[PDB]
Amino acid sequence: RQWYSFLASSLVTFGSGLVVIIIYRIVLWLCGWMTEAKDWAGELISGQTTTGRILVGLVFLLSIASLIIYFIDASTNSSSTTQQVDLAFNVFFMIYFFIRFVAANDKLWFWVELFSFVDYFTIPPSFVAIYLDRNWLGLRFLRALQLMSIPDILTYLNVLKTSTLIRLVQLVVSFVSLWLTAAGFLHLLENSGDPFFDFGNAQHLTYWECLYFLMVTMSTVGFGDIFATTVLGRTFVVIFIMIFIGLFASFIPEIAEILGKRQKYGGSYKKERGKRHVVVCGYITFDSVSNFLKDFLHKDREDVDVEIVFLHKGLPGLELEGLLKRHFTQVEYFWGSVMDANDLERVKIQEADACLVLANKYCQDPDQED
Amino acid sequence: NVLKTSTLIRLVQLVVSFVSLWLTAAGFLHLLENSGDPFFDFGNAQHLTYWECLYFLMVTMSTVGFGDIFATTVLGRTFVVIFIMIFIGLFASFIPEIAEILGKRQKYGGSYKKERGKRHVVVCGYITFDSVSNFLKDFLHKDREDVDVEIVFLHKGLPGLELEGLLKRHFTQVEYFWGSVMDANDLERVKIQEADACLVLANKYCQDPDQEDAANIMRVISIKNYHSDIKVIVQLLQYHNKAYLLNIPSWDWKRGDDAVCVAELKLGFIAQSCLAPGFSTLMANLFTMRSYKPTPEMSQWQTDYMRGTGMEMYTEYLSSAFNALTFPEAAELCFSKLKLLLLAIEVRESTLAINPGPKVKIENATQGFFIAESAEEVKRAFYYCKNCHANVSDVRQIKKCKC
Ligand SMILES: [Ca+2]
Ligand SMILES: [K+]
Ligand SMILES: [K+]
Ligand SMILES: [K+]
Ligand SMILES: [K+]
Ligand SMILES: [K+]
Ligand SMILES: [Mg+2]
Ligand SMILES: [Mg+2]
Repeated sequence: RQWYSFLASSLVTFGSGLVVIIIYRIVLWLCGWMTEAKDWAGELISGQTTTGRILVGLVFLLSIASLIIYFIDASTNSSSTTQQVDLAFNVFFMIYFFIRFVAANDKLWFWVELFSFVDYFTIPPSFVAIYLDRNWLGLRFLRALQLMSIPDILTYLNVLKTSTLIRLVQLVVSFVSLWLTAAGFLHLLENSGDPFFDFGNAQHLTYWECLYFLMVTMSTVGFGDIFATTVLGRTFVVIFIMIFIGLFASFIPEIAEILGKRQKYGGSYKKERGKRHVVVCGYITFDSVSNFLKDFLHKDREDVDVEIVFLHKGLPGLELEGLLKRHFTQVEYFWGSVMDANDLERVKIQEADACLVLANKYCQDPDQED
Repeated sequence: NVLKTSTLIRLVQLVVSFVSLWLTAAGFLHLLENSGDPFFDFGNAQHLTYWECLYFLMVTMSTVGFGDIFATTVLGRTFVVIFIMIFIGLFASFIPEIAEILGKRQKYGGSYKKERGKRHVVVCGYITFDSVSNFLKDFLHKDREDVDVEIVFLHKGLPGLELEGLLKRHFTQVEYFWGSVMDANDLERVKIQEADACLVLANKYCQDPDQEDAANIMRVISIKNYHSDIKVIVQLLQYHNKAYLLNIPSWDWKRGDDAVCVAELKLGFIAQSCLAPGFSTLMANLFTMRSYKPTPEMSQWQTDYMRGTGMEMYTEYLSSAFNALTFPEAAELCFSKLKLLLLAIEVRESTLAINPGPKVKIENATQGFFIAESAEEVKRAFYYCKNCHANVSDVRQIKKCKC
């Protein structure tokens, strides 16, 4: 029954501000403190002031609290605790919306920025909810998109130090925020039912069934234990298929690539209480190591407990990794180079018995090798 | 003539080919399933809508295959088999090529919107996370006096993620644009008609320094062809290439056009250590912004050295209290009272005099050159009171209330 009142509250608040901006632009086309305010608000939202650094943290955390209130409203079922706290958070988001409005260079491109729509589709409906005594579930899920600010927060802080960690956190949080958002959108359409059929054609899916069904479809598994049946939910599933198969099929391999590109022979040589060790470096390969070890560890030598510690800037090939495992009790291998003082400390070379520097006897040029 | 470029041609071909084949195949399945099969006297049939067929073809060509809808006539099933063999290839090749074309778009296009009374500096040439971070931490350093200068990077490339993070940390005072100083349209975008200066950074670690110098000389030629009177500061790797830009028709050191020749400077700092051992270190530390900051792990010789590294070169107007002192008296005053080391003065055309003898007086409004920990420390020499208002010499108390 009442849904159009909540929807109208977002459309009139969007449209009226857009009209005011167009009128103001045409008036000043035909016919200082504000720059200090712009740059102050800019330093706030950029996290350059301490008050900014906070405000940004509070906007993030309260957006998560608002999202969790939406999950509770979606897993359940104006005098209620949930409508009260989510209204309080909406008032806080409205203050932050004005701070971005001040900070922005162009008011028109600001009034069409993505988070301005998240605000239009949430603050006005949250006022209407208490006014009409009706906790409408509505577009509130869109707050999940505020998760997508995490790479900016972790960049306004110096914590996200490397290009691969930046790319990793961007991929994961982009995926999760879009998946949570699209699940809320399908949940709205299927539980609404279609307007062309007077909302009679509808399904009572939970949010969690929609979240599962979107994972099952974007992976292209498509069990069909759950499926959309409204014409809006089916046209949404068609649009979702054209977009999110591309996302899943590109994101999951790039996550697997970043998680695969990790040093497996990092860490440090733990010097045993009374044993000697020899560091070995330079040309380290299955051919050099096998010929070295079969002479060094040969049974015709007297029995002496010397550990061999290979140090090399590379991953072992599978043949060498097998050979290292056959000598596990007396041979150890570390990623690194004798050119770094940190790697020399790892191999514990202060208290090695000797260091052996092996040469590539079959290099293209012996002076570069020497 | 509207579809102007090869990628827009390919884009519109892919989209409309896909949509027309998908709409056509949906009509074909709708005919077969609602017809029913002729072998069974049309008794085996389904009353699908066209829209259910259009949906079912999308659900099958994407390989999702819910099976909420499926074909049941032998003709509709053999059509679905033929459709699967053809359209899986189309979907799996078209959707990535659409995503590629939509991805290959300039993200740092657009134009510098010149704020009403702020200055800006254009920066170009070798722009990378390594060059930009080292540049910005000296340019925006807190030991300099507070001035609102915007930095506008112009470069023919997309920022790496490290540089894009650095640009976002300086969002209030640093902006970046895709483009080259070789294009008059890009020079207009960066608004270089009303920039304060243009800085042309060099790749000091290029495979060949003459190709790098030739590129940077062409950039100055381009910048000054667009507007002669912009101050250009350029980094050069070789001294003999400096002759080429001295011969540009519109290059003028009297406007402050300036070629920072890395080889000229490097070897002259080294020559100075041949005359006064270690002076290369004294003088090189003096020309980058650093602030002292002890640590408990630091040995006492390192604390002395590091306290010295915290000082750099500054310029200020000497206060009226210095007028008609000899230079030695002004230097004694600055040191013994103000804790400031006065090296030199710009004598009124004008000429720079370093440690001049008793024969020169300080004029009115003389620029002096100082060594100090920060610009805000040197401002004591400008605020320095009449002797009546600065007898106490607890130097933090020197301030603009001199009268
Ligand atoms: Ca300093
Ligand atoms: K599949
Ligand atoms: K499937
Ligand atoms: K399936
Ligand atoms: K199925
Ligand atoms: K099924
Ligand atoms: Mg061991
Ligand atoms: Mg600006």
